[PDB]
Amino acid sequence: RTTRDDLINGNSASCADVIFIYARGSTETGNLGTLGPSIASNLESAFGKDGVWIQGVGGAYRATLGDNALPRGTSSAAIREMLGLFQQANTKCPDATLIAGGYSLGAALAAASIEDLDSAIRDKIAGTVLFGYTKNLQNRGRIPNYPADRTKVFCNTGDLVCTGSLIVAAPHLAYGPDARGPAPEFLIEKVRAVRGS
Repeated sequence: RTTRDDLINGNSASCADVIFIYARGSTETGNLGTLGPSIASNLESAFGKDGVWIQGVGGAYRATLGDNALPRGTSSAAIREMLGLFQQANTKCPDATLIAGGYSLGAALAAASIEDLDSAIRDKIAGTVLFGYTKNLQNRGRIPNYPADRTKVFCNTGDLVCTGSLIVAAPHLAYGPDARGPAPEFLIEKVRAVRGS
């Protein structure tokens, strides 16, 4: 449900094939928030409970509304926190394909992490999905240093955070359908395109 720590809790001797690291939006609970469980259930259907570890970014990521105003749209302490989960993934389970996602502040956190990540771990992320990406206009729909074909951005018409603002309007809260169909679909498809472990 809203907290999943499958990578922290997982046994290295029994590595899943796919690890999803997800960062939640502002003020959301647990470490998955309102969209993370939906995507998680569908990935579990595609690969089985033991084929996929779902890991949310917790620890120092507080998902404080105010940090959207910071230079990268998130605190440096949250970037260090997600960066460390990508590095735990790569060390615990080197053969696993990674996938990532984020909503609102977590889409800006997912883009800032991936931009700073070591290239050999970044290249292991077969697909990333961003919902209501606060840096969409600034970054022209891309995550820096990361292929356009592996990125999918869900930005609703009228979601002001997609169009250079930080005003939260109603379309910003309307990504439940996407998290239920299109986004797991894109992720399962990018993972099957390269394969698993």
